[PDB]
Amino acid sequence: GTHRFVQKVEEMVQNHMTYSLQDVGGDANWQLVVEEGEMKVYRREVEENGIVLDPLKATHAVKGVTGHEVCNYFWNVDVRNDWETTIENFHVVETLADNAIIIYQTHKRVWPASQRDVLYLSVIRKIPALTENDPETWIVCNFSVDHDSAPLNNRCVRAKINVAMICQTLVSPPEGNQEISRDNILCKITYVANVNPGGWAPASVLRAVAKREYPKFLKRFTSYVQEKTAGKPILF
Ligand SMILES: CCCCCCCCCCCCCCC(=O)N[C@@H](CO)C[C@@H](O)c1ccccc1
Repeated sequence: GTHRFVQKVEEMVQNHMTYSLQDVGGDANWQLVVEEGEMKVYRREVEENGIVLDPLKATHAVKGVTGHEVCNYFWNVDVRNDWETTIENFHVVETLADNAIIIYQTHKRVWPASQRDVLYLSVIRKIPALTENDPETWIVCNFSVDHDSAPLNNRCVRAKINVAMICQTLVSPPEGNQEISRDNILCKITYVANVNPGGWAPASVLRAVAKREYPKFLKRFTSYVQEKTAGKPILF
């Protein structure tokens, strides 16, 4: 694209493709904090200046949906209020391109602390596969940016985020005369969130809230995509 954030977008996407896809199950810096079905949520305990920064990584596998579909739903602001439960208000600050926008939103007070807001560029991209034997990758990157129309608030502490939802479709076509159905596709998801709360709060509580809220979102959101796509032609 030609918008002013193209280089930053490419950098963020590249960093996610190399660092975020790395296997974390046998990485002792990480702890498996939540497991349920195909869902696993891991976190790395990190603080700077007493502020909790814990990188979060979740993996999931969702039957019957494609990575394109999952990423479309996650990115599309027109369905945001259908699945998101942690937001108070949001609006689009600017539209940069057909696949890239800047969003301002305030969050419900889930932490024992002041309300947080956030101002982020949200971009959906396809990373082509090197071979037809591999899956294409779809990724939505949400990362903080500044904008003149959304300066610091008087009432809210400005959090900073670097989040990616990265998805690949696996297909297992049926053995004979049948056409591929949704019974034959599975979406592998890696979701990474690095959130800087923008000020101090008790780590024990922030960690409990993350352990509760991320798996709640992932189940609700993935269920939503399953419901909304059920019975429709497959969007690879
Ligand atoms: C950033 C403000 C922090 C206040 C909220 C505390 C963390 C609560 C856990 C929320 C988990 C659900 C995340 C769904 C999620 O990814 N939400 C999208 C769409 O609203 C924006 C996003 O990429 C984001 C991620 C993490 C935190 C905030 C926003």
